[PDB]
Amino acid sequence: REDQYSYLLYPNKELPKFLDKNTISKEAVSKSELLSLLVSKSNKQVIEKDSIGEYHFNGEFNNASNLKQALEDLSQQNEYKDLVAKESKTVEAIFEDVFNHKAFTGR
Amino acid sequence: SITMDMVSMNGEMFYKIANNDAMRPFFMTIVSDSNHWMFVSSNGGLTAGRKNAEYALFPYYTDDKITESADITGSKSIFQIQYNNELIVWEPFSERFTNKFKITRNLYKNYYGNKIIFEEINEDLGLTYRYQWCSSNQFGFVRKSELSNHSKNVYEISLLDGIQNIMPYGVSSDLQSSTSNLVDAYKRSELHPKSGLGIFALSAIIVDKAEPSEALKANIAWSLGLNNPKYLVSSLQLNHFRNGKSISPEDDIKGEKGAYFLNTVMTLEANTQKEWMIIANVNQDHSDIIAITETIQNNKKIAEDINTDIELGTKRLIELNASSDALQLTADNLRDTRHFSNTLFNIMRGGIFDNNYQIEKGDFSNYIKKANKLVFDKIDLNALGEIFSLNDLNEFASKQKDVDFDRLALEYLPLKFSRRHGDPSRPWNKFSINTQSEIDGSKVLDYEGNWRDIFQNWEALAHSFPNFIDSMIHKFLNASTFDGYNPYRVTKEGFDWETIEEDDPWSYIGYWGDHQIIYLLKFLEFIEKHQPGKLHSYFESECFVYAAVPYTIKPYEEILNNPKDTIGYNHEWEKVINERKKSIGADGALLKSNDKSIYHVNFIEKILATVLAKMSNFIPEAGIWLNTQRPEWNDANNALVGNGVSMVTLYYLRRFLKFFDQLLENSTLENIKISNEMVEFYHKVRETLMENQHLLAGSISDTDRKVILDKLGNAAADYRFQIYNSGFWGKKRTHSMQGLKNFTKVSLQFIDHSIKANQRPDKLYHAYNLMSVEKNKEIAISYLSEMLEGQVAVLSSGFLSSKENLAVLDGLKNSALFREDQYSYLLYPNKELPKFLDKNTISKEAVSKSELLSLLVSKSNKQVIEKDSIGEYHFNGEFNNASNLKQALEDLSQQNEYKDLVAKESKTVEAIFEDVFNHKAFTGRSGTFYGYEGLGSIYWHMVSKLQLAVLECCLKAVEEKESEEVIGRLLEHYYEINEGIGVHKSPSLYGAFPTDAYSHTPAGKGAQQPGMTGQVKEDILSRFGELGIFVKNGCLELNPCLLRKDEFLKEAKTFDYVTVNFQHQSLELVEKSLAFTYCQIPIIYKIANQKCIEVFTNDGKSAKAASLILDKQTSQDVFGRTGIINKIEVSILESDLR
Amino acid sequence: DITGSKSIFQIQYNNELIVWEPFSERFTNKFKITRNLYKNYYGNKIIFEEINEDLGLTYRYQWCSSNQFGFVRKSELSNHSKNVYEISLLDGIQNIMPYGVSSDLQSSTSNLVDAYKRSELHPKSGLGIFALSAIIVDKAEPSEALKANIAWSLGLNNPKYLVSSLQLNHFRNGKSISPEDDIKGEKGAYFLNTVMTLEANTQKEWMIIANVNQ
Ligand SMILES: OC[C@H]1O[C@@H](O[C@@H]2[C@@H](O)[C@H](O[C@@H]3[C@@H](O)[C@H](O[C@@H]4[C@@H](O)[C@H](O[C@@H]5[C@@H](O)[C@H](O[C@@H]6[C@@H](O)[C@H](O)O[C@H](CO)[C@H]6O)O[C@H](CO)[C@H]5O)O[C@H](CO)[C@H]4O)O[C@H](CO)[C@H]3O)O[C@H](CO)[C@H]2O)[C@H](O)[C@@H](O)[C@@H]1O
Ligand SMILES: [Cl-]
Repeated sequence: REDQYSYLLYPNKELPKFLDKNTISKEAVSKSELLSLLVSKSNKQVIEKDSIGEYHFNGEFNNASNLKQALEDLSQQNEYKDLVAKESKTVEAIFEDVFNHKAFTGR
Repeated sequence: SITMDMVSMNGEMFYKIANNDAMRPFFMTIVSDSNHWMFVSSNGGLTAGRKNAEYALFPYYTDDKITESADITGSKSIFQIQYNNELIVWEPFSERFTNKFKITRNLYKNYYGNKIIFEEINEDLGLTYRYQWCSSNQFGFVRKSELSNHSKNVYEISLLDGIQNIMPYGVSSDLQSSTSNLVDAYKRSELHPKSGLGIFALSAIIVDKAEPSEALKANIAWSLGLNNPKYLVSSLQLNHFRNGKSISPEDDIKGEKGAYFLNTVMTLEANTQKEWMIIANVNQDHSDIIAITETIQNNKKIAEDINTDIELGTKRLIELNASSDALQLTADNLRDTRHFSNTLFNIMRGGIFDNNYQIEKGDFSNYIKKANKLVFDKIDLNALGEIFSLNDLNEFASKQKDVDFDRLALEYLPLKFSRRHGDPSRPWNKFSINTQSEIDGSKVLDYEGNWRDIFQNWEALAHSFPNFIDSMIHKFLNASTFDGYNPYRVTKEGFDWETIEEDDPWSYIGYWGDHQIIYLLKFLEFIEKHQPGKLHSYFESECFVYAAVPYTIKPYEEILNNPKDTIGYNHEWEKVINERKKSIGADGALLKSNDKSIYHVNFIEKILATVLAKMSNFIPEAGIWLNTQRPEWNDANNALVGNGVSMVTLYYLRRFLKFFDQLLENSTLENIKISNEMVEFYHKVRETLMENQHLLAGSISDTDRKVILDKLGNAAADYRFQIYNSGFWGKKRTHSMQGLKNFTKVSLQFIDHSIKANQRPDKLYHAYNLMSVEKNKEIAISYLSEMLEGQVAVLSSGFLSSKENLAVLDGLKNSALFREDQYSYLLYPNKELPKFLDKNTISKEAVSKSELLSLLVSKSNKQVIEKDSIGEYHFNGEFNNASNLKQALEDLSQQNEYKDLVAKESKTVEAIFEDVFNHKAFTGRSGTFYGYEGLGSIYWHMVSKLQLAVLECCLKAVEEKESEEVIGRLLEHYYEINEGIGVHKSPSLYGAFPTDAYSHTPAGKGAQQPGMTGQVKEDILSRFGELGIFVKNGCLELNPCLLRKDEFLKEAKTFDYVTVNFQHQSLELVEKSLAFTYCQIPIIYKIANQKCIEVFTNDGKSAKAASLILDKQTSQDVFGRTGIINKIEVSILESDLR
Repeated sequence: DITGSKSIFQIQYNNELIVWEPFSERFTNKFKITRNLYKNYYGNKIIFEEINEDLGLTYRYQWCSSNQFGFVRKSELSNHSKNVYEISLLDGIQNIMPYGVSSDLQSSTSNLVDAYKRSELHPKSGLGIFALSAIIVDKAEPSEALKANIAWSLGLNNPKYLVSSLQLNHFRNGKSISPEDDIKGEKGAYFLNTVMTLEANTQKEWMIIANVNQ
């Protein structure tokens, strides 16, 4: 670190700005029967479409456990039951692609 | 200097306090129709947010810290003004440039209480800066700014204006309170340059777990009205600007408190005004933010939409409040405004009905589902539409022939808008405004409240919605226990009771002694006035139940032995209730019998349950014994629990039993029907009183006192033991109505006798007494200070004559309860507490005549006693009470030198300790602090209870045609007590806006604790009394005898009201008239030469009569809110006005 | 601004009354000032200094520790001008805690605590006693507060005392104060007020001592 001519513990890095942390690609949504169904039915427990057509995970999620919890909540409805069991690993996988929590080492 | 005026600000009416900075800053709540909260000082310091403290826009701290934070938190404005060749810095509302300029500070709050304006006039520059806080359901908080140049000069101004110490989303109030510095390290404040929108978030939700914790919401701020501003998202550069320097734009700041500042340069021409606004919202996800950024860029009418949504807020507020008769127009706008705010605080705390008597099937059906799974499956609701009335539900219920459904239908109360009453000045109360659904933002029909708070609020509410009175009565009775008490909270679901903590020895439960009689009674009086004969129809109807609260009130001999250790938590009974709740629903918390999963009793049995409980604790000449591990109304005298005795409750029990006695006399029923188990209890109590009647010829001895209490208390103990252990069997027995009347008459004889033994020489009555058990054979009585609560109670009792009532009030006025500076009443005498150096001195004689203390002195031991350097003796400074002393004596006994002496002289040293501290006289913290209920403090709720009591005494004197001297002198008290409440006081004396209620005014400050005090319920009822709104024999009477001539308009005015059908409409009032609403029907009083009433109906007809009493049927058209009556005009004689 | 050291000087200059409040932000850029901070080599003493360049006055206070006596605040008001000033000073410490408040209660419920405060002056000594009317306790039983924090002073001739900050603002606005000996319901403070004539090239000294758990 130049200004103090000493050493950080690990690299400084740019963390994603607020509007850049939680965006699901258009392609990943339209190649998921579950997410597409939740979109067209206006269900916001897992996924939300903003007014410019970009897709986001529910703002209450801190990590995958909140996502799993939410998928359990959906499975106790008949409309979504078949699909939860079918596509849950997939939706968790998209969640991991967006947030990259496999790389988390701590605060 | 400090004046209050009605003023017009941008075409709306506000109260203006001029020079509000000459007042010590006072605390306010700004009300919303939606879920906004805002608690703000008159100096501009604030916390605000939506729903609760977990979604704070500005940090949630206590009111002192809020007031102290004005410089670093909230609104902040700095102007660099070019004047001659000089750069002049002006920072309105701050203390940064003390006496640099001649300034005037003004404060404004609107008639509805949902807008506040802060204004500073810089007299030297002829500039005025204003900002105003508004609420918007859609957009959040809106701060409207105006910079006005009323000089003849033209100024080049560089301004920096905004809000600071903005919370990021996702910080718990506990963490912000205790660890604000750590939170800073997770802050990231960003600007969206295309929009100018500020985003205030965390880099991660702060969590003790070692796992990812994404923060996917934010607080936001944005603005309109300024040309091409520079933005700050922090306060870092604030001081540079303050020192006349220019700032650099910021778009990404880490590790610092959020702020949102706009910087622009402008030329402010003479006699012109520049305007802008800042909008801030909480709890915003990515989609919420993008919608705002899009609206900023694309919606040319966004400012207009904000202003529209603000005005919709006011409109919805008016609809809520108007439905509970908030709207009045008299010559006195202060009283009008106070009635509006009184009503709002009442409905904010107790709730307001959704829509007249209308019910939605979806909500009703879910309610039944949660309540009783078996009723839900059995009862088919096809026959009701999606929306139906209370009368529809009643007609439906009568066809189902299921007493559980009858009960649940009748208890259903479609209340909304209620919330617990916490705030920074009541920080021990956790609040949450849960009025918009987490799902879709739609209305929520739900309520929860503490027993006495909510049933008090509902007494006032019921006046605007009378046909719900039955619902409220069933709710109250059915949530009462078999042993005659109740849980601490009621909810829509049912009720909650307090539980014990850990294995914590100082954690105990119980029952509050005042919760039953007076609050039930106000409802019974109400229904008997509006629907005579209706209570009679419940006498034999076994539709009532018993709340199963798992509290075990101990055997009588154990209570008598230690009346502070009287109620155990029954954990096994809790297991059974929890099982039943898994299996039935909320109805699992009701007592079963041996036959029936739910046990049903009639109204007579329920009245007996509560009355026998009280009579079983009756100590003749002393009152109702307090032995249930909770106090009554005054929590600050909680140490009276044990040996204290309530005359307060006895005065109300007199009123109650007098009412019940009249009720029975009017019955034609010959019999009653009660649980078999209750027969012995009932008979033993009745018999005890009957065979001791003869003692009432004189005073009752201490010996006889105990003979009576023993019989009464043993009888209750036997009953509860049986029910606790083998339950209700389910069989009932038939007894005589005549026996019940006899029980009531003799109970009244004892109560009356007791009241007559409780007058003081100064004509005040005792409130709370002390009892002690002497020689295992006697109960002795001693007395406490004059207490306002006792006077309120005896004046409400119905027992005294008008002359006697007056003598009480003359005494009260002449007593040490009267506080001169506020011309109102303390709860008990102010007194000098010993100064620090005078509290803990042991007499030289007591020391030298104690071998133990003398030995500890000469050996220089300081565990118990210490000698100062001037030879005076003191107890160890660590002692709080005798227990610390005993503990210390145990510590000394484990030494050989002191062992013999501890055993010998310990009772003696404990006795000297009691002589120094006089802890036998301790009643609670009331006598040992200087705010709230304590010394020199006016507790306004109790004053407003006095006012209502005195109003009732005035009506009695008028109705009984007492002399004009007696009536006049009672009115004198009425009007003076009313004035004391302080609606017409100057702001400097009141200490806030006099149109806003506060819980108390201490000796050395103005009004403290704004908003939701129970005071408001009382002042609503008093206002109705004053207006002459009386209901008797099912008939509405509009016939003022206490109303003053000067309330009538002196010029023409327009009354804007809301109909029962949500229509915003107008009536033109003329001089010599005024208007209010009752059951949301507009009522106009006009002065005329002859008495007359005119009822205008929706069919375009009107009907007149000389009589100011309406028939039953017309009255039920009023009470029923069917919209058949459009308005009512009452012609009043000048000579009947005061 | 509200807790700890606080000093306000009313200075007679010509026929005008000038208010100077060193270390505050109450009179921004009213005067050319220099603020200096000193800490000794051992790290057990700190000095706060403000030079008012316009008046040629310097005010210093220093925090020291004493095992016997508690905290010691040594004050020096130094006139390095060629002028002679009639000064009315108000100097002391504010938001003094009373003995017996837990740090958790003061942190979360500071407003409730105010209601139990009683601040007293011992007239013969000038010593301030800062206590509660009762130890604040959730139990329904008596709770005597038999200890106090204290403050006292040496070096000033016949001072008037405040035991609160109630009158602080009147003094700030150039008005004179009334002595206090018994204030209830308010944050404790200990202020000394005296009038003096500060000759050119002279220095006046005093100290305030405060201790806990007395
Ligand atoms: O500050 C310390 C000081 O405070 C004082 O309180 C002041 C407070 O009283 C004042 O409030 C005003 C309020 O009093 C006033 O009420 C009047 C009301 O008194 C009046 O009552 C009359 C009766 O007087 C009359 O009785 C007659 C009876 O006395 C005589 O013996 O026999 C007659 C028959 O033979 C009998 O008639 O009867 C008539 C009806 O027949 C009553 O009406 O009624 C008027 C209106 O009609 C009512 O106004 O109201 C004013 C506003 O309306 C209040 O302003 O406010 C002051 C602050 O501004 C307080 O200071 C205490 O009293 C002192 O003890 C304290 O030291
Ligand atoms: Cl709570």
